[PDB]
Amino acid sequence: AGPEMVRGQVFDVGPRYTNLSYIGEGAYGMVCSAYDNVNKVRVAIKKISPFEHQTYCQRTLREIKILLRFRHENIIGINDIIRAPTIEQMKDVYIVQDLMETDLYKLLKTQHLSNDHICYFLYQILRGLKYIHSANVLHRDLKPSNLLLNTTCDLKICDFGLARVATRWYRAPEIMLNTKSIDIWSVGCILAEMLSNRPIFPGKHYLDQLNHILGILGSPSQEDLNCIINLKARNYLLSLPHKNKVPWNRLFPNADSKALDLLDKMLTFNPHKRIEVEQALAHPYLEQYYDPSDEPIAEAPFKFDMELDDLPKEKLKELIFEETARFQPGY
Ligand SMILES: O=c1cc(N2CCc3n[nH]c(-c4ccncc4)c3C2)cc[nH]1
Repeated sequence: AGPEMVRGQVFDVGPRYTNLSYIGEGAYGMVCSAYDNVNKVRVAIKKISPFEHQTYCQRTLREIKILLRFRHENIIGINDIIRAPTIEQMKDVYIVQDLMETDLYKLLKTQHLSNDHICYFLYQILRGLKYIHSANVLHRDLKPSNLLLNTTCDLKICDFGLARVATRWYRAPEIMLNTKSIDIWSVGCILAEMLSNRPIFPGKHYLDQLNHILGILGSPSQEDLNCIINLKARNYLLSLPHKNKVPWNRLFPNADSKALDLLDKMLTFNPHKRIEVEQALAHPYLEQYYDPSDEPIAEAPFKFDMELDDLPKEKLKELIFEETARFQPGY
């Protein structure tokens, strides 16, 4: 027979994983679902080809190391990793993970959410984020397609390729004008998107991203623009005419007033004044779900043993080969 082929990509994951079906592709690689003949369930398999680029090698190693350390209901795990028997033959890495039903991006394209479901999904996002932040880790790329959902509305955060120890539509202003507050801004954008089924700040480019933000928040104050900022971005913001602030209730007239109060606190221009994860979980909007006795935190802060940014890609490939050795049948 041979290895299965999907949308031009070889998925060399047999004999254990068969009956492959395409899910999607993006900067993370290509994801298929497959039948696991050992556990007798369908799983997700992500194929990555990172070895030609130092940056892609860093991302692959960071994701593996973080996801194999983390253990939380609202965070995707890694169940298995497939790669070649020798480092010379290793060109691709297959990360096997729990298969979910859909992601929030696809769900929001076809479904109107009830207030109770928006509240429940926001709670799960924040519960997972509380764990990530408690480990001194930033996700850095929270968006609807990175939030996975199963048939019983369990939510898991995935894609830790850009995660670090503490689409541009979900990027915080401080990222564009230059911490944990960058993830809170992304969560605020996702909340706004759940309230209206449309992105709140759909910029076509960086200047347009700034214009969409100021279009709702209004012109930034002197305090908002006093810190370290890119000179070009500061000059651009100063060259703009005054913009009025749009009240949240005008943008989301049918939303729960408590949801808009929390939205206001997450979508704060100044990161020093933006609400933190624990305070967001304790907000009255989340009162029905908030359960501090059932919101685990990391046992210790996450730490990489080596300076990964400094390592040549050949060294990173050896570390990836070493990290994945434990999954080799038979180790
Ligand atoms: O890193 C990553 C990992 C990703 N996935 C692999 C894990 C997973 N389980 N279920 C799904 C799924 C996604 C969409 N519709 C149905 C199921 C995925 C998607 C995606 C982006 N980035």
